[PDB]
Amino acid sequence: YEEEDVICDGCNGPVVGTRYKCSVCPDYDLCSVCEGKGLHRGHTKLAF
Ligand SMILES: [Zn+2]
Ligand SMILES: [Zn+2]
Repeated sequence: YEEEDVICDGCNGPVVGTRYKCSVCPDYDLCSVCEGKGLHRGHTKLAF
């Protein structure tokens, strides 16, 4: 089967917990840690 997963564009691990997906960049995601460290902070993100 094809497993769908979201990998953080900062630590390159999978996103567990909150997912911070950029609203501007296509297909860019950060985990809660990388988000806290201020990566990609110049773009609005979707925190679901
Ligand atoms: Zn991360
Ligand atoms: Zn972006």
